[PDB]
Order: sequence, then structure tokens, then C-alpha cells
Amino acid sequence: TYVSLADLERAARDVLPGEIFDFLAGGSGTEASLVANRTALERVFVIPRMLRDLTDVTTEIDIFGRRAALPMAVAPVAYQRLFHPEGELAVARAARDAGVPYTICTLSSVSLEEIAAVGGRPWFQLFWLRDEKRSLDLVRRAEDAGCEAIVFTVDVPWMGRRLRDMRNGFALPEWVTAANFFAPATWESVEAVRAHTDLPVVLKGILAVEDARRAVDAGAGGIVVSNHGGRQLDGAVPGIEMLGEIVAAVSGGCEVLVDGGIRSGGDVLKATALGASAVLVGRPVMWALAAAGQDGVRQLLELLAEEVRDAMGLAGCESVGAARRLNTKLGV
Amino acid sequence: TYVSLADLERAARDVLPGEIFDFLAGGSGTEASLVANRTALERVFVIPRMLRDLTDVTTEIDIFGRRAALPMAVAPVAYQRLFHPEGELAVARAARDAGVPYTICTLSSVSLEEIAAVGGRPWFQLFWLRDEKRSLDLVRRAEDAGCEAIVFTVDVPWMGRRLRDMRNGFALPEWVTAANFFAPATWESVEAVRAHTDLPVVLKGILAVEDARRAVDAGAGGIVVSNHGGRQLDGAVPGIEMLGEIVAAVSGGCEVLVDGGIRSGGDVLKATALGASAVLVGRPVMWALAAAGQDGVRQLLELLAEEVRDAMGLAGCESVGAARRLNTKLGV
Amino acid sequence: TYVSLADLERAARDVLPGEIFDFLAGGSGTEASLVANRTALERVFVIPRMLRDLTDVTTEIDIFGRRAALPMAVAPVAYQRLFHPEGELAVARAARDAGVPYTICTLSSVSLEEIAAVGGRPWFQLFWLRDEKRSLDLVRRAEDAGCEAIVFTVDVPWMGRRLRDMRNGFALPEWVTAANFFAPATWESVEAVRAHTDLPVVLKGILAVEDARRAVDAGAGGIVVSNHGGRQLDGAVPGIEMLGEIVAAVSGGCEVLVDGGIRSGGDVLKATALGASAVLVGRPVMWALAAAGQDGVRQLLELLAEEVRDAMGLAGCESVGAARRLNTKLGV
Amino acid sequence: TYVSLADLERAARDVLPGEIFDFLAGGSGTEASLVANRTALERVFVIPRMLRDLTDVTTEIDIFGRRAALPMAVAPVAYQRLFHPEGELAVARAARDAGVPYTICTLSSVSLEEIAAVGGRPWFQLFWLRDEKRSLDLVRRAEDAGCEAIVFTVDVPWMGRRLRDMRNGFALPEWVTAANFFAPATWESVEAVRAHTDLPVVLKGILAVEDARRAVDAGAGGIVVSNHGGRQLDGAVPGIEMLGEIVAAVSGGCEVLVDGGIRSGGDVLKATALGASAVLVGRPVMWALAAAGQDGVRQLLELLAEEVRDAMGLAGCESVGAARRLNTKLGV
Ligand SMILES: Cc1cc2c(cc1C)N(C(=O)Cc1ccccc1)c1c([nH]c(=O)[nH]c1=O)N2C[C@H](O)[C@H](O)[C@H](O)COP(=O)(O)O
Ligand SMILES: Cc1cc2c(cc1C)N(C(=O)Cc1ccccc1)c1c([nH]c(=O)[nH]c1=O)N2C[C@H](O)[C@H](O)[C@H](O)COP(=O)(O)O
Ligand SMILES: Cc1cc2c(cc1C)N(C(=O)Cc1ccccc1)c1c([nH]c(=O)[nH]c1=O)N2C[C@H](O)[C@H](O)[C@H](O)COP(=O)(O)O
Ligand SMILES: Cc1cc2c(cc1C)N(C(=O)Cc1ccccc1)c1c([nH]c(=O)[nH]c1=O)N2C[C@H](O)[C@H](O)[C@H](O)COP(=O)(O)O
Ligand SMILES: [Mg+2]
Ligand SMILES: [Mg+2]
Ligand SMILES: [Mg+2]
Ligand SMILES: [Mg+2]
Repeated sequence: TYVSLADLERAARDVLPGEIFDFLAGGSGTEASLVANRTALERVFVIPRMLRDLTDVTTEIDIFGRRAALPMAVAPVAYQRLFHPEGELAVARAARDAGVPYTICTLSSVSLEEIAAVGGRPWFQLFWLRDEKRSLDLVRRAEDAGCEAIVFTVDVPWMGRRLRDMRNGFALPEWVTAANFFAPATWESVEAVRAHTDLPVVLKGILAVEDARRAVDAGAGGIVVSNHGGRQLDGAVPGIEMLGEIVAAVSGGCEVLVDGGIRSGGDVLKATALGASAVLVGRPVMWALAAAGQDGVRQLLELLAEEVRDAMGLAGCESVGAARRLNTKLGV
Repeated sequence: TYVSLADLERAARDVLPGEIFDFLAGGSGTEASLVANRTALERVFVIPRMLRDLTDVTTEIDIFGRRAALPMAVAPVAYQRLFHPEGELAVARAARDAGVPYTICTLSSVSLEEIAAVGGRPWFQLFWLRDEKRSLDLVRRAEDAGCEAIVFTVDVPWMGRRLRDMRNGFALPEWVTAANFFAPATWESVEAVRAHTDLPVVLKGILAVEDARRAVDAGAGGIVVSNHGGRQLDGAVPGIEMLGEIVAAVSGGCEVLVDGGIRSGGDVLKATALGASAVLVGRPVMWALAAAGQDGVRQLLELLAEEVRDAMGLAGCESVGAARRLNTKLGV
Repeated sequence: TYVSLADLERAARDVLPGEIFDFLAGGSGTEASLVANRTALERVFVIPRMLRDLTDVTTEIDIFGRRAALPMAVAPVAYQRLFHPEGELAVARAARDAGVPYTICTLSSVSLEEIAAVGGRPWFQLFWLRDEKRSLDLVRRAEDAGCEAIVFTVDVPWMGRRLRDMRNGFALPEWVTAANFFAPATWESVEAVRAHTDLPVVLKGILAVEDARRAVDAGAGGIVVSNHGGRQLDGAVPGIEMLGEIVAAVSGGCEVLVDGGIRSGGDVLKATALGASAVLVGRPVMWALAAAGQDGVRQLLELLAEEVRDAMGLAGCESVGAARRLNTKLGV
Repeated sequence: TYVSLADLERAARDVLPGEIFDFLAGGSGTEASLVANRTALERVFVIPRMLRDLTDVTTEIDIFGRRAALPMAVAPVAYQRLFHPEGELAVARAARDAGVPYTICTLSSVSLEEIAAVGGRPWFQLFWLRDEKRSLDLVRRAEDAGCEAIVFTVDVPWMGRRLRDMRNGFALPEWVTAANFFAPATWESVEAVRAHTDLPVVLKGILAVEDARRAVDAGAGGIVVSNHGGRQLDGAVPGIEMLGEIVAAVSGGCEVLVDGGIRSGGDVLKATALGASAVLVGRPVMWALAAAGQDGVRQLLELLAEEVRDAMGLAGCESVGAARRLNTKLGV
């Protein structure tokens, strides 16, 4: 049995080759932002409410048209065949069965149409290409295959400095490819995407308050407050530390998701209490995939669902909206 | 000789089976709140007063009708026969002899009437039952047996995630039972209890300021500001960190107790200086019981009494009321 | 050569019996205040001034009538024959030769008249006795022997809980006695002392702002902001953390000294910059005495004098008054 | 390959004699300020901007008349033949080739005319001499040799207490000399220098806001906010912690540089975001010189240039001016 997400990290470290575990675990530079994502969540304490009706605790949310079983989606993580032979199909099947949205990557190692054919709630994560037209073509491919939202990742004009990868001499195995086959994206790219599709466009990698405001003005349906899991700018603030200010600035004008460092249902509760609509979870999903394939991811999502229900009810929240109204206190 | 409560922890760790020591010591989840209870007290420094009359330093208080020898009571801890064969009777006898209130548990391993027959100042701690009527029946049983206050624990709609217990496969030995034999309690349950008894109702597990205010409005005679020793919501704020704000909000409308992490008479002084009427002490009482039964608990209460007197007088306080008027400073 | 006061601590630990080193080093309780005295100084950073005239840097001050070579005096430390056979005479001779005031203890292991006969600038530290009349008699004895100030220690209604001493079973060797041969002192005792002598009365152990104000109103010539080296109330705030608020409240109405944790000339500079008139130094003087007797104390005072001159000049201060006008910043 | 500046520190520790590595690495006193320079940078997080045009990211700045390839110069470090036989010539050649200003030291181990003959952008760092006239003569020598700015170091009325050097018995080898061959400098010295040369005078070692303002009033063309790498006053605030307040006080009246602890291009970005015109880098340049002479310094400057470009672009900054408008957040 796994009783925490940390149990899955230990299992994945046992099974994966060291250089693949380091590609997964590592951040850029000194890994200051990778560590700070965890420090920031550990400093947040919740002030629970008592004596409220918990007859029907529900962890469901509605987001981008549709019901999700938890306030969580699987983050976009490139090249999932690095971690298990079934790669993205194993994760997308488990996400579908758990009622959790799965984000299909531009750099997926199985084609986006095959993963979308699994069913469930697929979103599609876009990187802008130097060849523009390939960008809007991926978007249209995703929409034609049934993806529900376009998650436009905006924090990768190029890959950050991954010193573990450099020191390991890491490269993709011959058997892992970009099965769908960086330019800096700008606000003009966002408008090109928004014009090309009626799906909600979600800008992922926003940390500045004024960029969140501009995203609403630009017609985004959501943002993901994120420093890319500490893998891009080393020293970028954690998303969790900007979330409350961004939620206030947005005034309900779009959905505000957060990612980076979510390692338990209690962390999901903290993100909700700071105002997030939902969270993304990246590395833990890959730990479960590495450890035990589709069944591993299933067990992870079952464990997270139980932890979120436990934390919500112990905090007096019968719904995710109630959890958003909880207050927090920073500790040491 | 034990010269600190930490000496008793070391003695109990020697004698108890590991899985029982872990049931006692552990918290929920990552044990963030278990640790934070201690961190929070360690950050509080007292500003002592000098040159005041200390001719007659007294640690006594009046609470819920009656005199207590110290501003402290034994917290409700279920199943005390886990720790020593005499269980609750050993602890209740030592508490009586020390002039300290003892809280009889709904989940006591000796019946509440037997423990109440020990004498002293017994309080009774209630859990709300799915069978309501059993709830009001326990209350009436407690009142009929001479209990002085009903401590209604409101932070357990269900048991939190005790990972030590899960990993140890912990269960009650066959020889430990609930000798008096969870539903979520609500404010309606509180009113049902308040209507059923003329004893003071004390709501235990309050952390939000508005819940403390509502408790006064609901007719509570006291509250215990508490995160259940870090055993329920992992990431719940320590009670000590909410205490000052709650004492201000209550405006003397009820007694305000605190628990979590009290490990010395100096910690009692800090809680008093932050405004507590009294503290509860949980794990250290069980350490003394495990180490040396009734005589162990007696020695613990003698040591705590000496530490409280020492700290009060060194801080210039001839009474607990004077200690409540001390100022504090947070450190690092 | 000793190049820091920490070199002397290491030397004293080598030479002294463990239980005597623990009597010297230890604090009360968990030693929270003993540690916090050091933490508090380590958090203070100085903002130095540049490009000022340093032609004649002087570390001298005038205090309680007389010139001192440094803004420092030897703290009162009982029973100095515990540390070296010459005890107080060795320390008082070195202090005299360095131009530093030496505080003669009520509990000195050489009589106050013998130590005063060494010469120099002796102050006398008073404990109030249950036999009052013995108190005013010690004061008159000190004045008759040439002491310049009465340092009335007010934070010892009784000795704090010294767990090292308890665990070691520590007691005075037969060869160490109180050669001049606790009741709680009150403000009435202060007035009795102030009436009995024309010497300045300095109240040692003040931490609350209103007690500092009351000391000025009571006719004190000085106060020592102090938690008794962390040896009395465990959890008492460090004096360094109250110093700035106290200096502001006093408005120049008396001298404001500080002690606790001074381990370098840079620490003296920090205390001055926070507003202290001078500091006391306790344990390091005993380390030097243990290590090398009178010559050890001489070397310590020479090293401290050089460190204070170095720090003052590097901070742009040609006088201690200039150092008091420096600004500080708290760090981590 | 070196992939971080920390790789070069490890290489230099391998090659240099321990006492020379300690002369380079060490600070004064307890090395509180040496450590705090690093702590202060590690607490700064950047809030990056997204979706801006990065077609032409440039790290160039204009400073003191001339273009520099990065917002950085080589700090003045005395006696560089301690670290490699080619000493200052190796470093100045690599700096020239990288388009980075090199600061020639008053205490250089190769004469200032020889180093200036390397070409590039040489600045000259002045110490004030007890023989004044030698001071203005060095200035005129530097100007005659083509130096572009006079960096007047004002924080060394004498050398701080270098306990590593004392404990190692460190002295200059016979083969290292002051090839150009302390008095306290004052504002009058600054005016003497400003009158003697039309080059910009840059005062290095300013930490107080009012000294920065006075520097502008005195006609300085720049200041370096600096605690001398933690080598002078132990307990002096880090320059990075004063930088923002100083930049605000100066109101664009002079260039404001900072040094101390810069160990990556991300640290350069943080200093820029706090308002620095440019940084100086000291110890890492000497690590590269020790490790591999001129080619080592070349590799260091190439690595720093790539790290600055990476950090700027990941933070959405196409120019150093844009990076100065970034906001920051302090973390833990
Ligand atoms: C752990 C991991 C995270 C990510 C990726 C891969 C790995 C192993 N991807 C890439 O390598 C993309 C790339 C970038 C540069 C060069 C080649 C490929 C990836 C990505 N985000 C995204 O939009 N698309 C991606 O394709 N990320 C961030 C992820 O979406 C979340 O932001 C964090 O994982 C939340 O933090 P976590 O829960 O603490 O892990
Ligand atoms: C250490 C311990 C504490 C408690 C318990 C047992 C143990 C070993 N109890 C239960 O397992 C109840 C239960 C819950 C879920 C499933 C079965 C039983 C218990 C309880 N509080 C309460 O109302 N009634 C209880 O019956 N608590 C908290 C206690 O009252 C104090 O809140 C903290 O002990 C102060 O923190 P401490 O001084 O640092 O320890
Ligand atoms: C380290 C030490 C300090 C002190 C003492 C002895 C020792 C070894 N004395 C006693 O045992 C008095 C006593 C108390 C209770 C029972 C018997 C004797 C002593 C004293 N202060 C004072 O008025 N008179 C004293 O007779 N102190 C505090 C001292 O004056 C300074 O407050 C701190 O030493 C600054 O902190 P430091 O620089 O970090 O050490
Ligand atoms: C690491 C080092 C730094 C410096 C020096 C030598 C060493 C090995 N110099 C001296 O020994 C001068 C001296 C002083 C007293 C007695 C004899 C000689 C030196 C200097 N600054 C300056 O104006 N001129 C100098 O001649 N410094 C500071 C340097 O300019 C930077 O302020 C810090 O190096 C940024 O911090 P860093 O990037 O973390 O290293
Ligand atoms: Mg996450
Ligand atoms: Mg407690
Ligand atoms: Mg001291
Ligand atoms: Mg630097």
C-alpha cells in the first residue's frame, strides 16, 4: 500500500535509471525554486472551521465546462515513455477512470490523437513553434481530437539550465520521440491562438500580478500560476506565494490554477484556501507511473482523492467553494 | 528523579511497545501540526516583571465553579490501559491528589462511573455519536456520576490519517476496550447538549476566531483552542498561535483554554501570558503513566507544579491573573 | 595566542572539571534564553559609516563619575575560586590594569574588602537578604571599602532550575565559601538602598519597558537590561531585544547597560549601536581566569579592547557616542 | 566543463595551497558578513514577466562612458600572482576579450602600466596613502596609462581581523610584491581626488543611505554598495540588503553598483532587479585564475554571460533596463 505520495517517490527512485530519475526530479540552476515550491507550502497553515454540516462532503468542481472529481488535473509532463512503456496512455487511462483532467503535451511520446482516444477530459498543452503555422495546426488537431482546453505554456522561450542533466550527459533514448511531429511566445501569439479556437485558452507560467490581469484582458479562460516546477528561471518565486495576490487582482475574471510542489491532499486544501480554482500535479503522477504503470497512477489518484476529502472535512468544508473561503496563517 | 517532562518521554519510550509509543506520539499526515505545536511555543519569549511582592505566590485558579491547584487539567486521552494496567484509575487518582481536574474520555478503557468514583474534579469529554440518543445519555451518565463540565470535542468527524499507525498495522489489544459501551457534530448538537445539562459545556478543538465568538453566542462556558495535538487536520494552525486573537474576540465571555505541546511550567506561563485561562496536557501525562503508573503521574504533576511556581515567581507574578497580564515577544 | 573569545572557551573546557564547566556554561530549564542571547546578537547587522576622521579613535567612556577604558565592565559572577585559586583577586587585578570596572559579588569567594584593596574601579553587586539589616550593612561595607556603584540584582528571588547542576549533583567544594559572611527584593528595598547610600544604584535584571521607566522614577543611576545570562527565567526575552525600546523610554534619565552573550568587540559595537551605555561580560572573563589566571584575564581584556577599537573604526566611529548613533538592520 | 561557478571553487580548492585558499575565501571575525552576503542573495526571489519580445536579448550596458558586454566588472582583488603565475595579466586579458571592465588594484602584483597595456576597459582602484602625494600620483599614473574610472575604496582604514590568516600564519610569498611601489580616507580625500582627475570617481564600500547621498553631493560618478566581501567589519550589513534603499535615495544621481556573494547569472539578475547598474565579482574570478589561468577566467566569463542571458530571457527581459524594472519577493 502507498499511504503518502512520498511512498511513491521512494518506489520510483528504486525502479528508474538514475539519469531518468534526475531528469524528472531536477530543477534549473541551484534548484532554489524547486526547493522553495516545497518550503512555501510547508509554511502555510490552515485555520479550520468546526461544527458545520458534513453530510455530503464533495470534492467535485466545475471547470472549463465540465465536472472534475477533484480540484486537480494531471500537469503536462513531456515524454512519459521515459518512465514506463505505456507512457501517456497509462496515465490518461487512470486519469479518465478517476474523473481527473489529463493534459496532453505538445512533446508527448504518444500522439495526441491516440491519447485523446482514451477518452476522459483531455486538455492540450501548447508550446509555440518557430514555425508558427505548426502551432495553430497543433491547436486545431487538438480541438478536432476532442481536447477541451488549450494550456498555452508561456515560460519556455528555451529550456532552463538543468545541471543534473548536463552532469549526467542526459539525452532521450532512441525509443522515446516527440510523437506529434522553442520560439518565444508573445501576447500576439496568445491572440492568434484565441482567434483560432473557441476552446478556453489557459496561460501557464504566469507569476506577475500584472501578467495575470493582462491575461484576463487578453481573453484567457484561465491561468496557471507556476514557476514550471522550478525547472525554468532559478530564483523565480513559487506560484503559491503569488497566488493570493493574483486571485485578488483577477476578481473572478478567469480560473486561477496553481502548480509546483503539491504532494498531498492537504497541499491541495492549502492551495484552495489561498484561492486556487484547482491545482496541477506533475512529478508525483510520474512517480506512480514509474512504480506501477496505469495501476500505480490509479492508486495515486485514489490516495489523493481520499486525502483531499479527509482534509476538507477535517477543515469543516463540505465543498471546494467552502475551502476557498478558509483563512490561513504563515508559520515558520 | 525526573527533572523535566522530557525525562519522562525517554522513560516511556524505554518501557512501551513501539507501536503503542507511536500511537501516543504520532500525528496525522506529515506531522506538520505536531511539530508546529512545539515550534510555536519555542518562539514565544516572556517579558518578566521585577521587584513585585512574592510573599504568597499562588498557582491556583477558579474554573467552572471550583478551585484547581494549577492552571492545568489532564487532557482527554482515549484508552489509557494501553499505557499501564491501571489505566485511567491511576491517572485520575494522581490528578485528584494533586488538585488538578481530570478529563474522563468517551473512549475510556475503564467506565466513567468507576473513574468518577475516584473523586477529585472529574470533567467528561463527549464525542457525538451517530446514534444521537446515546450522546445525551452519556452526558446524563456523566452528570449523574458527578462530572463538573462537559468537554465536547468537535474536531473529530472522523479520525485523521495516522501514518505511523497505518505503517505499524496498529490496533487495540484484545484487553483494551471502550468501557462506556463518529458522527459529525454541528452547532445543533451543541444546543442539544446545552439544553440537556446545567453543567458548563466546553467546546474543544476551536481554532477560528469566528468559531470562538459563535461558541460564546451558543452558550458555551469555555473553549479549548486546540488542533488535537496535531492528530487531526495535518497543517492546522497551532492553538497557541490563535490564542491571543481568540482571547481578544471573546472579551471574557467564556473561559479560553489551550492545548498542544505543553512540556513545562514555562510553557504554561507562556500560554497564560497569551491569555489562556488554563492549559490541557496530554502526552506527558501518558509518559508518566507508562513509566511508573500512579506514582509516575504524581511525580509529573509535582514537577509541573514546581515549574509553574518557579516560572511565575521569576516572572514577577504572585497570581495566575498577574501572569495573564505579562507581555511576550516572538523570537527566532 | 588567543585570537577570539571562543579560543578561551575551548581552553577553559580543557582545564576545568566538567561539573564546574557546566555550572559556568549552563542556563535554566531548556536553556532557551541562554541560546537566544546568542541568536539575538547574531541577527543584528551594523550599517557602518565611511570617510569620517579616525585620527584619534577612543574607546573610553565616562560612567558613574569615572573614566573607563572601554564601554564594558566585568559582570558579577559568584564564587570565582571555583575557576582558579586566585579567584576574584586575579580578575580584579587584570580589570584594574585594563581600566575596566570590576563588579564585586555579594557571593564572592574572597571578601569584598580584600578585592576592593586591589584598587581600580570596583562596583559592588547586592543581593537582598531575608535578614534586611545584613543588606544595608553590605551596602555600607562596600561604600566604606571604596566601591563606586551598587549593582542591585533584582531577578533572583530564588535560583532558577539549573538542570545541568541537578544532573551533575553539583555543589560548592569545601574550599569555596561565601567570604562576605535569597529574599525577594521589591521597590521598597530599592528605596531603602537609595536612602542608605549616595552611590549610584544600578538595577540589574530589568527587561520590561515600564520597569525601566519606574527605575528612573525610583532614582536609579542606571539599569542593566539582562536575563541573567539565561540562568533565571527560561524563556525570558534577551536583554539585547528589549534594549532599543528601553533606551527610548528612559530618555537619557539613567545609564542603560546590557548583558548576555557578548563574545566579541563587534558584539560590544552592536550593543552600543542599539543604545547601550556599556555592556557587562560574564562567562568569557571566567574562561580566561580558568585558562590562565590573572594573565589570562589580562589577555582577554587586551583582545576585547583591540576588537572594540577595530569594530568602531571600521564602522566610522571615533568615539563611543558616535557608535551609539549608528543604525542597525536585523538579518536572518 | 564547468557548469556553475561552484565548480570553479572546487577546482581552485584542489590546486591552491590551503593558506592561499584561506586568504582568498576568508572574511573577518566570525565571518558573519561573509555568510550573510550569500544568505541575502538566497532570500531574494524574482517575479518574472512573460510573453514579451525576446527577439534581441542583449546583456550590454553603458557605464562610465563605454559599453560593457555584461552588467559586471572584475572586482579589485590584491596580489593576483598569489593564485597563478600570470596574475593580473591573465585576468585582464580574459576580461578584455570578454568585453568586461577589469579593476586594476593599488596592491597589484604586476604594475598598473603593464596591466593597462593589455587594453580593454581598465579601471583603477585607489587606496589612500599616509603619504598623500603618492595617492594623487597613483591617480595620475592610472589616468596617464588609460584607466577609465577611479574606484576609491573607502572601507579600509586598516585591514580587518582575518582569523584564518592569523591561525595559518599567512604572509606574502617572497615572489609576490606590491608592484606599483593604509591612511583613513575622508570626504576631504574624495574632494582631492575629484579635483585631480576628470575621470569618474566611484566610491567603493558605501553601505549607509546618507553616505550614498553625500557621495552624489560630493561629485562621485558612482558608488559600489559593498561590505568588502565580508572581510572588513564583521557584522556589516550585506550590500544587497541596502541596495534598494540606496538606489531610491540616489534618484539616478550616480551609478549604483553592488558586490559581495555574486555566484551566478541569476544573482546578477537579482542585483539588477533590486536596482544595481552593475555588479562586481571577486572570488569566483580568482577561482578560475587559480584553476586554469587566462583560459579559466575566459571560461568563467563565458559561463557568466550565458547565465545572465538565460536568466534575463527567462524573466522576460530583453535588456538590462527591463531587468531593473522587475519586482522581487523575499523568501525563507
Ligand atoms: C517534472 C516535469 C515537468 C514538466 C515537464 C517535464 C517534467 C519531467 N515538461 C517539460 O520538460 C517541457 C520541456 C521543456 C524544455 C525542453 C523540453 C521539454 C513540461 C512541463 N510543463 C509543460 O507545460 N509542458 C511540458 O512538456 N513541465 C512542468 C509541469 O507542467 C508542472 O509545471 C510542474 O511539474 C509542477 O510541479 P510538480 O508537481 O512539483 O512537479
Ligand atoms: C495523545 C493523544 C491525544 C488524544 C487522544 C489520544 C492520544 C493518545 N484521544 C484520541 O485518540 C480520540 C480518538 C480520536 C479518533 C479515533 C479514536 C480515538 C483523544 C483526544 N482528545 C479528545 O478530546 N478525546 C480523545 O479521546 N486526544 C487529544 C488531547 O486531548 C489533546 O488535545 C492533545 O493530547 C494535546 O496535545 P499534547 O499535550 O501535546 O499531547
Ligand atoms: C555565568 C554566571 C553568571 C552569574 C553568576 C554566576 C555565573 C557562573 N552569578 C550567580 O551564580 C548568582 C547566584 C544566583 C543564584 C544562586 C547562587 C548564586 C551572579 C550573576 N549575576 C549577579 O548579579 N550576581 C551573581 O552572583 N550571574 C549573571 C552575570 O552577572 C551576567 O548577567 C551574565 O553572566 C551575562 O551573560 P554572559 O556574558 O553571557 O555570561
Ligand atoms: C577576495 C578578496 C577581495 C578583496 C581583496 C582581496 C581578496 C582576496 N582586496 C584586498 O585584500 C585589499 C587589502 C585590504 C587590506 C590589506 C591588504 C589588501 C581588495 C579588495 N577590494 C579592494 O577595493 N581592493 C583590494 O585590493 N577586496 C574586495 C573585493 O573588491 C570585493 O569587494 C569582494 O571580493 C566582493 O565579494 P565576492 O565577489 O564575494 O568576493
Ligand atoms: Mg504541483
Ligand atoms: Mg498540551
Ligand atoms: Mg554579556
Ligand atoms: Mg560579488
